[PDB]
Amino acid sequence: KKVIATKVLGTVKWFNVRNGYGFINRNDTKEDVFVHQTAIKKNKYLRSVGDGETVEFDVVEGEKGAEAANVTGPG
RNA sequence: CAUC
Repeated sequence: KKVIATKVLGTVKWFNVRNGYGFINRNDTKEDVFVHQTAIKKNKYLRSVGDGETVEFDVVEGEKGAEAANVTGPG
């Protein structure tokens, strides 16, 4: 829950709506960050992102490492 | 709810 970085831009690698998670590659470090559907803010699939989309997000310390939070479009 |  501790915030590591804010207003990070990245590219969605993939997001699977069946399993409800995916990964975003950070543009600043080129590292993948885990993203769960509950971390995406509301837009059927009210909380989802599309493969290849640019998004903005915070990076927080989750249970099993770094994960995205507050995922929006850029701006 | 960690590379589908």
